[PDB]
Amino acid sequence: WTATSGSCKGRCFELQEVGPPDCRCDNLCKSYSSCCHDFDELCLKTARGWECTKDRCGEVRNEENACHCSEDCLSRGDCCTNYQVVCKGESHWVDDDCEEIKVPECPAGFVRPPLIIFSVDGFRASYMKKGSKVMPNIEKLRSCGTHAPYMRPVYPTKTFPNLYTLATGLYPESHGIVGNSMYDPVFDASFHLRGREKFNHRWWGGQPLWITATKQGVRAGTFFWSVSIPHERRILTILQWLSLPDNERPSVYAFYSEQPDFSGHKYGPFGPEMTNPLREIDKTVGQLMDGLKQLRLHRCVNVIFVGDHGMEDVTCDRTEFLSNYLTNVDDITLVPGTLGRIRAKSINNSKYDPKTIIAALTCKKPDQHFKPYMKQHLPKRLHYANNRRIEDIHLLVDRRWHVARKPLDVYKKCFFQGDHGFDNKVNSMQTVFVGYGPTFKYRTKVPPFENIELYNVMCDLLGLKPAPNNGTHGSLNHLLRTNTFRPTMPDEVSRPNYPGIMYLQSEFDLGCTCDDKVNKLEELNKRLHTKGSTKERHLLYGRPAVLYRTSYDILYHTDFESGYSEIFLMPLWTSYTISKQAEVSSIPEHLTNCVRPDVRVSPGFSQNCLAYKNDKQMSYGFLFPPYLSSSPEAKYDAFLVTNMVPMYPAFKRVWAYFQRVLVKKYASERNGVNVISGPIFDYNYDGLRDTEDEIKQYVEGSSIPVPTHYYSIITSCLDFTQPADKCDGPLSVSSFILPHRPDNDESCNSSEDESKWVEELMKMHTARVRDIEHLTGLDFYRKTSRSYSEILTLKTYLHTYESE
Ligand SMILES: *[C@@H]1O[C@H](CO)[C@@H](O[C@@H]2O[C@H](CO)[C@@H](O[C@@H]3O[C@H](CO[C@H]4O[C@H](CO)[C@@H](O)[C@H](O[C@H]5O[C@H](CO)[C@@H](O)[C@H](O)[C@@H]5O[C@H]5O[C@H](CO)[C@@H](O)[C@H](O)[C@@H]5O)[C@@H]4O)[C@@H](O)[C@H](O[C@H]4O[C@H](CO)[C@@H](O)[C@H](O)[C@@H]4O[C@H]4O[C@H](CO)[C@@H](O)[C@H](O)[C@@H]4O)[C@@H]3O)[C@H](O)[C@H]2NC(C)=O)[C@H](O)[C@H]1NC(C)=O
Ligand SMILES: O=C(c1cc(OCC2CCOCC2)nc(C2CC2)c1)N1CC[C@@H]2CN(C(=O)N3CCc4c(O)noc4C3)C[C@@H]2CC1
Ligand SMILES: [Ca+2]
Ligand SMILES: [Cl-]
Ligand SMILES: [K+]
Ligand code: NA
Ligand SMILES: [Zn+2]
Repeated sequence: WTATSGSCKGRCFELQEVGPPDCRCDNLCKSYSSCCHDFDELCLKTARGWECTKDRCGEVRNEENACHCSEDCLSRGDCCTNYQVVCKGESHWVDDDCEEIKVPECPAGFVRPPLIIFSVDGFRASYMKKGSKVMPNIEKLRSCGTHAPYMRPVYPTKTFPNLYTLATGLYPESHGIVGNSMYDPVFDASFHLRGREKFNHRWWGGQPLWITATKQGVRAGTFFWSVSIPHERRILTILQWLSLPDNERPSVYAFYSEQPDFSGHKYGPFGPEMTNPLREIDKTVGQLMDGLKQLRLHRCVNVIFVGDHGMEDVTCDRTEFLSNYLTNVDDITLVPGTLGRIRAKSINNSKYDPKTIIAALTCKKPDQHFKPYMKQHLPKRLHYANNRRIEDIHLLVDRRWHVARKPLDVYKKCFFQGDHGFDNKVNSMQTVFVGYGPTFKYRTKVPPFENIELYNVMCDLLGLKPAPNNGTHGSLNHLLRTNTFRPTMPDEVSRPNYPGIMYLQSEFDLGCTCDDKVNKLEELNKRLHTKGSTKERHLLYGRPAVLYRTSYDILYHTDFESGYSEIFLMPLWTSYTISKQAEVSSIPEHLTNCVRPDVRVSPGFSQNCLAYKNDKQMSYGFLFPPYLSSSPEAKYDAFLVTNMVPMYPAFKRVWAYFQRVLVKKYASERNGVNVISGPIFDYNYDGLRDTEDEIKQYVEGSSIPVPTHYYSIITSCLDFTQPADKCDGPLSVSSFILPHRPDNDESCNSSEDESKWVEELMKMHTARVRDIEHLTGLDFYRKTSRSYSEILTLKTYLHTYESE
């Protein structure tokens, strides 16, 4: 209810939203059915089109016109965008050579370059190249400004999660918009595209850019447009606000285009009907730039051209049906499509069982086009678990596919040829980024990056301090000519101890046994290895900093260095370099079940073999792999109890293959590698290092905590003609966070040889170094010759394993 009796005279696209029941004249009024009676007439004028003509030139103003071609239009700020071109012999912005914008070239009384954020729904990354012929305005922004070959969306790659990630710099799990569709069990409410509930404020967490701006005294232009306001009118309105007096003019503006997503759904990402929507978007950008140029603002404003996700080929026939797997189909609720989320239809049904549902959904058909997960077992890179709105059971759907509950759903609810929502590493889900203006670099291509990063940069562009977020601030400094953010390294909280030899062998009663009984040339030599004489070789980038309060030791050895935790009874990290020439050897049998006391570490701070013997499910592995020891004598070090970690037999198959085969392979392909491995404990799946009291599982009868995951960080020279250990320039990294699981149900091929499936598993759980920092509270690459910004970029890098 509004007294829709009031008027919109001199209120058209008012910047503050007014309190019902007085009627509203803002760009959002329709979506709340609250516009004044006269809104359409006053604010949505259409008369005479969107363009001047030779004969409308110098005309007498007629207020009914959509836009003006009279002399005064300029001062008034309401000409058609093509006025100067038609009436004053000016050229279109697209037809001008580009010229470096070294400084903001702004009208007097602008305190900062304005930022215009132009967002295009479903604009797949490859459109920049594949549609380059029909998008000349966008092509000029791209090639003249700063661009990435693509931008990585967040999962799920849907419109609401991604737009709200752009606004906030947060993962969906933190900002709370975890899908286009959602059930919040605490509110007992549902969120849907259709309806009122989505307008309620309790859905939207974090602090979006417009709120950050207001709180800090930067005026923001209402970001949101009622769907039936046509594009031309959005543009003109923005150009209007830009002519406002200094004290009322917004500094930041948003345009949203429903295209090309809307057509891409109907016709597929590359349907022949896709050319026109791309031409129309380019024309809109052309109108913006021509209008900016008319106001002499085209070398003053920073423009960001950004998509929320791409678009994949998806059809009705590529549907998997849960009713083909589950006998109990009507006792579950499915959130369907390009992802699945399952819960109990009724939480009074105590006979519902997630374990049995997971099992009936696992590896059932030879080419199953979805894989079920407990949310906490999803790839950590997705950051999709720590929200009560995310169901315990998740289905990751193959690209090109849909999951539905029953066939009735798919034909009693083909229509569509395109969809999106899949895993965010999927090529067809990648979207765009272009930045153009005084603050962005000129003719510069930057590497791909993730959209969680942009919030920080839009804050930089506006001189705002960002609210706490998931971007890594400074990792996108290389996009910017100035306004860079110069972060310092987090300070180390705990300093390590460096223990010497303090214990006698016979003080250890651990049930551990080792067959190990054997000069001065090589007795001084082992001692210097233990003092750290090869640390320079195996610790290339400094030791990681521990960013929390704890008690740990640095342990030096011939082949590897480790930071051993006295609290968790194992290393936090283990570091070693494997050169291109290194050789794999086997574990001798006088050594197979050997575990040796470490005479630098008390019995009390050590694991014991007995607990592994008692624990019928749990076994153990090693962080530094004995396969890769440098000499028979060094190989004993690999068997120290301080190199030992708890491992399920199922997981050891994974680990042994990685250590025995893949590490050498990466050293061959990359010209040496540096490896840092270690355990992760994330029992509450928040993406953050657990404290000791969060640990849910210990090796039977002991205090040895069981990791949920195992990481490795594999670094080399980007220029691979130099060995990892003598690298003159930038670095190259890949990492993983492997789930530590008692079975291999995740890999449907796992009863075959590891060469068939282990590597694919690792690819799926590829990670950013930054993900591993959050999960461990360590800070890596402390001592390089590289700039800190270049290091933040490296730490945010993700090796996706998709082709070109
Ligand atoms: C991505 O970046 C983000 C942003 O930096 C990171 O998320 C932050 O992580 C912090 C560490 O976990 C977290 O800090 C906690 O905040 C609690 C108070 O928080 C409120 O106020 C803030 C500030 O404005 C607000 O933003 C929060 O908003 C959340 O809550 C509502 C949902 O109800 C949503 O609208 C919103 O979307 C957001 O939800 C998300 O966050 C929460 C956790 O805050 C999740 O549970 C949700 O699922 C969702 O993901 C809040 O309204 C504060 O109480 C916490 O402190 C407890 O724990 C410590 C123990 O050491 C103690 O010091 C405190 O006293 C307190 O303990 C007591 O209560 C305990 C819990 O109730 C209880 O167990 C004890 O017995 C104690 O008595 C804590 O400081 C911060 O809020 C979020 N922020 C956001 C926006 O998400 C994120 O980690 C990054 N991700 C990665 C991978 O890096
Ligand atoms: O005004 C907006 C809009 C803008 C915007 O910007 C944020 C900027 C942040 C700064 O940086 C850049 C962005 N944030 C939001 C919300 C996140 C706050 C909304 N919208 C877009 C969304 C909905 C979907 N839509 C629809 O039909 N689809 C429903 C969902 C969907 C899907 O997933 N595929 O097709 C569809 C079709 C109707 C409505 C259109 C108008
Ligand atoms: Ca945790
Ligand atoms: Cl969804
Ligand atoms: K065992
Ligand atoms: Na399997
Ligand atoms: Zn869509």
